[PDB]
Amino acid sequence: ITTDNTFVSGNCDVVIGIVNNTVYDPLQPELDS
Amino acid sequence: ITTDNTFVSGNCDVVIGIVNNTVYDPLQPELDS
Ligand SMILES: *[C@@H]1O[C@H](CO)[C@@H](O)[C@H](O)[C@H]1NC(C)=O
Ligand SMILES: *[C@@H]1O[C@H](CO)[C@@H](O)[C@H](O)[C@H]1NC(C)=O
Repeated sequence: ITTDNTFVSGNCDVVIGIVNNTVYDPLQPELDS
Repeated sequence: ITTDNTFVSGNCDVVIGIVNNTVYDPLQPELDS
């Protein structure tokens, strides 16, 4: 799950069926490296 | 106004009716931090 394929919206307390995970921004390896 | 919803083309000098404001790149806070 990458933020050039997903987008940020809303909060996790309303939608039903949402699950715990981590979403890997492709900007993160660029900024960490 | 996000660069994930707008794109990079042109300048202030061609298109009629442009108003002066700021554009919040969603990359900009990670660039700053
Ligand atoms: C319907 O979805 C909820 C939330 O995802 C889940 O807890 C529930 O078990 C589901 N219903 C069935 C019959 O599995
Ligand atoms: C994981 O999802 C649950 C909902 O099942 C939520 O309450 C929790 O805040 C989430 N995050 C965690 C455990 O870091």
